[PDB]
Amino acid sequence: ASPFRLASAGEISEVQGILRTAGLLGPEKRIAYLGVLDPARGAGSEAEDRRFRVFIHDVSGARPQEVTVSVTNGTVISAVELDTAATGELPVLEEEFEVVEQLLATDERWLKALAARNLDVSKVRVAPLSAGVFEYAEERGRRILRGLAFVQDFPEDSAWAHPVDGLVAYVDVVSKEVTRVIDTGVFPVPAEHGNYTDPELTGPLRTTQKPISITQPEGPSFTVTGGNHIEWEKWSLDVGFDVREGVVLHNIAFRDGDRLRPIINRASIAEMVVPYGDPSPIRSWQNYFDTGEYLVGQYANSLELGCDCLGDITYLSPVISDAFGNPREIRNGICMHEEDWGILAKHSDLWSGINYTRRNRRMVISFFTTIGNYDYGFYWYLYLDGTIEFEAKATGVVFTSAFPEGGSDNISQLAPGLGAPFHQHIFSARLDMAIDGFTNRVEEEDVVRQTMGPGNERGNAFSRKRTVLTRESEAVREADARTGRTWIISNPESKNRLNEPVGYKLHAHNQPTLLADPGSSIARRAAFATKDLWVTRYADDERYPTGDFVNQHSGGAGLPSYIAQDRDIDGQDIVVWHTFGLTHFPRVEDWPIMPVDTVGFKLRPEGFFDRSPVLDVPAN
Amino acid sequence: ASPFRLASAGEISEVQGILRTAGLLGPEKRIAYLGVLDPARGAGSEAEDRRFRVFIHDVSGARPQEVTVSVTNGTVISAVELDTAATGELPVLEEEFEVVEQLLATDERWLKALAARNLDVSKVRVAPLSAGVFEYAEERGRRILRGLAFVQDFPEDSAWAHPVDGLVAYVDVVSKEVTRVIDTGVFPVPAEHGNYTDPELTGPLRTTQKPISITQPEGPSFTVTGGNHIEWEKWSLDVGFDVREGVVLHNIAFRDGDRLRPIINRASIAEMVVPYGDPSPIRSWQNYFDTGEYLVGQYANSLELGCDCLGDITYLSPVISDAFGNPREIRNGICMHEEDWGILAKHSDLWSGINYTRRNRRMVISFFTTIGNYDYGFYWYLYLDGTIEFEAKATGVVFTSAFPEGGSDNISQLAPGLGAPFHQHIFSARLDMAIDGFTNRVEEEDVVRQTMGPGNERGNAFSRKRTVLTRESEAVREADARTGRTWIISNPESKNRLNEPVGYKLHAHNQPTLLADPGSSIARRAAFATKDLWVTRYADDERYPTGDFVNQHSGGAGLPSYIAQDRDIDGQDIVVWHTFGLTHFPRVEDWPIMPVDTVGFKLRPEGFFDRSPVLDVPAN
Ligand SMILES: [Cu+2]
Ligand SMILES: [Cu+2]
Ligand code: NA
Ligand code: NA
Ligand code: NA
Ligand code: NA
Repeated sequence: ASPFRLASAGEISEVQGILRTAGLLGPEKRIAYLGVLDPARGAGSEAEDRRFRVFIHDVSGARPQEVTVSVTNGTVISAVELDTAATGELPVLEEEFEVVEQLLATDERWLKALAARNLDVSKVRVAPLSAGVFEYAEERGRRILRGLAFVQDFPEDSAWAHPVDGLVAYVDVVSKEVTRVIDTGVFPVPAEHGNYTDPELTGPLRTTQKPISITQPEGPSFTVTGGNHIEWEKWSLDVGFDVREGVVLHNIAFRDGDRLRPIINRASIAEMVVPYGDPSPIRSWQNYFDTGEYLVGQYANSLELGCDCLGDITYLSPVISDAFGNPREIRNGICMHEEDWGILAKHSDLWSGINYTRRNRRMVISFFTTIGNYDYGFYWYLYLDGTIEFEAKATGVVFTSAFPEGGSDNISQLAPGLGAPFHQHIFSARLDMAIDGFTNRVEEEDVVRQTMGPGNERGNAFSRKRTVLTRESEAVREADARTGRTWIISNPESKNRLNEPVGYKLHAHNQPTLLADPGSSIARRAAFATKDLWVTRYADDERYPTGDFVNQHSGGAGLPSYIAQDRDIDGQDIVVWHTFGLTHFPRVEDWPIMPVDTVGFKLRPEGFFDRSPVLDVPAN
Repeated sequence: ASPFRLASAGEISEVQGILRTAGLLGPEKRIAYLGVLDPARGAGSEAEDRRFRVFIHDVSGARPQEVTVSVTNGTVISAVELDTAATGELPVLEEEFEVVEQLLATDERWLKALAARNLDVSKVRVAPLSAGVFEYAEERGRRILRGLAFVQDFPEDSAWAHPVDGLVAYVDVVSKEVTRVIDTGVFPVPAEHGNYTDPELTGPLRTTQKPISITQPEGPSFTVTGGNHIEWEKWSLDVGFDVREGVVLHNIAFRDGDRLRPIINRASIAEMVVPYGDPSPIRSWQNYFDTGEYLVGQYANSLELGCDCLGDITYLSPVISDAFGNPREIRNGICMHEEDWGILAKHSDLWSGINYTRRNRRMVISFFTTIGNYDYGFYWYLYLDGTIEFEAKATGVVFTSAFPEGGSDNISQLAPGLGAPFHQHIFSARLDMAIDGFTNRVEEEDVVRQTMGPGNERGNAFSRKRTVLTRESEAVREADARTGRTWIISNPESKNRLNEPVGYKLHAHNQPTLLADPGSSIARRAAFATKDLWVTRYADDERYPTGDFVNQHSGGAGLPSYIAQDRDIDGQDIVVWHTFGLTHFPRVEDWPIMPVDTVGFKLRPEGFFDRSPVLDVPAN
């Protein structure tokens, strides 16, 4: 009955039938995106209307369409034709990936390049990558993928160990034309294999690891109702899944005595960009928008019990649409479990004689996605003490190149002749805030140093200052780790028992933001990534920091255009957008498969409660 | 047989007997510090000599002594009389704590102050705190403690809820004289209790938490030999314990194929300072050097199975000396166990068809200490992939004051009339490095942004730069989070298979350093805390960043004086000193007992291995 329930296979089948009967899903059409729309603000009328947003591609060259459908009423609400040279191309289709390798295999220029290098075309894998927007005028309004080549010596070989540098091709995947083949010179193909299951590389496996058994004899402490509604240790939330964003958290709230207190209305990772820092023309165009261009949810892994998720695991299996509108289940795509998290609070008091220890735990909601060579885990954590944390886990195989003789300022050497270009992995968290309700404001908090003098005669004092962000034009903020800068989201109309506004504090990791020149194509298309924090006024259509159609969009969409409205954000319905990321200079230890590295952020209560919220935790 | 073995009760009894027979341990003497000395450099002659360093206090006013004893040979090696006005006072003795409250109870000025506030002297607890060095000329060369008062309504009451503000006393604990009683005015004593086990405050305890059972059916994967030698998943180390520093890690090494490769010779937390930022004269002198003044090891907790340490736990019970030289066991003072740590590496490859997942684990070595109101956990972690991490966990009860009517720039309000002064918790990690041996160097690594132009026509390139620190005068470094600054410790004489020097990278949390005015007493006495990173040339006598005798030392001892030697550190035996800490603006949620907050650092391999060191981890 909940409007936030996961899409069902029956809903997706009805969307398919509605589109087909309306004449919108002929044999030349493909669904590039399908997802449920959230309830609009003011859904307190119970008049549920389950609506789906659909992007429809046409493989014959006709204009694509954006369509909204009401499953409840069985009708098409709107259908608009898209001019993609203006507003951007649709996301990349899984079926277009294989088109690239097949088309290049019959192109005389590609074959000539492979022949010069003595490579068998049957052994050459092509990584099909998004194109971006650069100097090529013929690409405007066409769907282009660019291809980089890797050699697979045998069917189980890791092709990533054998990059074919000096060679790139561009392909129009609708007209099935190879537009350009660029060959800048022959590099030796690195010869060492990278097969991390080969006993010749691993050596004998360790026999020293003894089992760690994690069980819950009475079952888990959380409950799941309505398919996706979670209650756990005073937390309440709904777990959504969207094919673009992946796991989305709705209606995060905390039961404080008799009141269910809202904290976050919607939390998601709304974009993620992987820009490469190698100036070689073979790779200087290379930027992945994993969320906006590829859709991270559709590549979610099925997670294996005991390997991917350890303990007493509860799975969700979300349903998405395939390119023809058939429902497809991602079996065991979302893991949920609780974890012991060490000591929560401890004190041994000499005067009272009381010794007190309590243990902490966290609730984990996670999924994993695989896009080509990289694998990313997305982890949301809820803690007993009111802390909310997100963590991204990056692993997989690093993207490779030749290592030039004489070295490089922009590429690490991993093995003889084998390089790995420098790059970043940058995320945007979209936090539709609802601290005790929707009237919220953001303050920037800096530590303040004080000079020795009158009123500070011993020179020990220090303080802090808070600056309210009042309008969108002043709400684009940078980190300052040296001044301990944090941001507080508070509700000026809701006070704790000390008559102070209730709030939550955002703690960033203060990692570098986008490093590219501000005049670059990627800085224009990923402007969100150039600043640590943005605050906007909520609006239904302002969903992604990069806009709706990221693929081959010329730039400026999303956050820079939203904030030009300069709206009031002082005690209003607001959205916080936090940029955070990893700057990756690959190390030898990252090869041939990379150990996990992590980045994230957290929010902690700041006078939200009237005292510690975990006094009622039992001794265990 | 190992020279790094823990001190035994028999060794400490022999030290006592050697001191007593030499005439150094009469009835007026107290042992303020006793610890084993590490082997000097070049102990490859097997000629073991177990030596102990002892600080001896005299309760009659005679000069204290520093004494070195050889248990092996049963002799006093040296005994030097100390001039404490010059080189500092000895650490505070546990038995001096109770002297303060008892002496004030019979002082007419103290009694007059308590009478004006209608407080029963029998209910007034006095926190005995270290004195520092300020404007009081009569304190030079005397052992002073300062006392702040709290009301205990009944024997099990938390006195911290009832600070008596406006009142402080100074006490000479040797002559048993109250030197000064300062009363700046009557503040109301906050009346709400802070008893976190009182059902009236906790409410009914939760019944919702189901058990999490963590067991190891075949026992743990590590072995313990010689009392304190650990082998675990290719790691090898010795776990030491010192009454001043607490847990010390020796001889950290990694078994890479057939070679035992050293990484860190000695790792410890060599100082920790808690400076308060309230300019009130009642508290503006307040700075704890928990390690150097109080000795954190002697207040280590006995850790309870299932509450403090969960899982298959192996305990060490270190032995220390009491003030008379009797051995005292800290039962179950050190926990050791391994923990599952999520996904180690994962990739699902489309081209090869191979799906691969491996799990991570870490080895945990931890202890907890309690000094007055604060409790601190010290955690060392070793990971499968070669990462070494330290984490400090801060909990306990915050130090309180009155909350002034009309507010404060330097104090948080926690409850009606109850304040908590701003403060920091700053740690110094001393890392005696031995990356593949003792010829090491430190490089500072910054991200380098590049401008769009020739050779970077698309403006996407970025790079990094490394600066070698060649002499001590240039090796005092500051964090720069915005440029991704890290430090690499490498061995220029040991190369990986790519002919690059092997190294480890230090990743800091980039939290603010000491905030006090640089002209303050605390900035002079805790100069280490004003900078993020120091590198010195190893020397036997350069043990602590604050010097040997921190209590009431006028300033400048330790790191600022060491680095004035300006020694060569480019490919030499070096020591890295890393400052890191928490800046604490107390929140309502910290009251009446504080949930854990954490800070730390980590070191990750950087071309130390020839490829990932965890390829031989089995599928589990
Ligand atoms: Cu990477
Ligand atoms: Cu604190
Ligand atoms: Na355009
Ligand atoms: Na909002
Ligand atoms: Na002095
Ligand atoms: Na060293």
